Formats: sequence, C-alpha cells, structure tokens
Amino acid sequence: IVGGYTCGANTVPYQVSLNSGYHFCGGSLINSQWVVSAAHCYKSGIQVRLGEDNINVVEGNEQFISASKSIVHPSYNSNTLNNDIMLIKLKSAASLNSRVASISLPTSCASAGTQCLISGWGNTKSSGTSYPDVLKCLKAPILSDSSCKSAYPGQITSNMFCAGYLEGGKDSCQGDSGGPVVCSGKLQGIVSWGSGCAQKNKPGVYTKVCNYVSWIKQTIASN
Ligand SMILES: N=C(N)c1ccc(CNC(=O)[C@@H]2CCCN2C(=O)COC2CCCCC2)cc1
Ligand SMILES: [Ca+2]
Repeated sequence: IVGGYTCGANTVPYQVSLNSGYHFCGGSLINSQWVVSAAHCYKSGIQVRLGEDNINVVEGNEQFISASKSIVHPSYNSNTLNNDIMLIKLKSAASLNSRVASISLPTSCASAGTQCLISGWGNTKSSGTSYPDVLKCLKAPILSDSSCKSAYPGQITSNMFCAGYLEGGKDSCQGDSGGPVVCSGKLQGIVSWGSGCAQKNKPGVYTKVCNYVSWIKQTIASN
C-alpha cells in the first residue's frame, strides 16, 4: 500500500496473510472455515494467518491454520487475470473474536464514486521497494469504468473495476495481492493488478466480487 497509513492492530480483523514460509498474499476471511483471495495467489503449502498486525512479530492474537484445500475460479485466465479469485478452506475452524472476524459478501455491486478500504502488507513505495511489517490501509473511491478502460484499453473485463486516484501517489501494490477492498461494509473487491504502483493514470485493478457471490456460496456449500 502506497500513500496509505497504519491501520492499527487488528482494526481490519477480516484481513489475513497467506504464508508459505513468508507472507506472500492477502486474503479475506468470509466465515470460520473459508478465505477469499486472488487466483494469482494460488500455491500449495499455504498457511492462513489470522489476527495479524506485525507479520514478523508474534503479538499474541494470531491464529495460524493450514489450508486443507484451494479452489481457483473455474474460468480464471492467468494471461489476462480475468476471474482473479480463489477460495481457500482452513484445516480447522478459526476461533472468531474481536481481532478475528469475517467480512460480509455483497448482496449487490457497488457504484463508481463509492469510498472503499483497501489494506495489506505490500510495498509502500511508488518507485523502489519497502515492505511494512504492520498492516497498511488506504481509503480509495471506485473509479468510472470508462476511466478504467482508458487506462488499460482492451484489458478490463466486466469482472474488474478500478479504484484509486488518477493523479497517482495512492494505491495498492505488490504483496497486497489477494487482499480486501471493502465498500459499504461488504467485500466488493480483491487486490488484483495494475501497471506499477501509484503511477499517474494507472489506477489499481480489482476483482469484482459481486459477480462471484453465487459461485462462492455454492462452492463453500459443497466443499
Ligand atoms: N494497484 C496496483 N497498482 C497493483 C499492481 C499490481 C499488483 C500485484 N499483481 C500482479 O503483479 C499481477 C499478478 C500476477 C501478474 N500481475 C500483473 O500485474 C502483471 O500482468 C498482468 C497480466 C494480465 C493483464 C494485466 C497485467 C497489485 C496492485
Ligand atoms: Ca504477528
């Protein structure tokens, strides 16, 4: 997260870190046994880490639970990042509490101009690299589909939306992948892609969660 601020310990209790010996992606707890993340975050040997603030310091509120299974969207296309969404099941049910909470799935989509919260432990530099150890937060509006497509002609699908600032300076970035975009108290996006980070006229591109709610619900009910 570039141009953001320190969230504050566990103020984003639905935020998870995916760990394979190191943090490599964000995700979102949607109930005691299930996490939503980006398809591009897929890999074997994944451990879900809940209730984190500093990912390099054990602070006493964490729950580490291995993944029993991953389900990448059936139509995920890695070449274009269309349908960049995946579900991860926990080996054991998380013990939900103040610091470890689920985020509600949308009942509807969200409109351009809506303010959202994006968070993660990804790079905080626009040029160059610096990873924070605590969680960073960014307030960012959903952008019109037409400024999204003009930034990335022929690259935006109906399963994507842009959010951010066209002037630059404020954006998500590498390491924020798979993390939540929360608008009007629901999970409306997943950190997916972008050209660089926080660059002018290159806003962040997010998976459009409201399109996948039936798939998520059907998939978690049968797995
Ligand atoms: N908001 C941002 N500026 C932002 C930019 C990048 C990321 C991290 N995501 C990535 O690095 C993703 C995952 C793997 C391929 N990739 C890419 O961004 C690179 O290429 C994609 C290919 C499909 C068409 C768009 C370009 C996260 C955030
Ligand atoms: Ca920790």
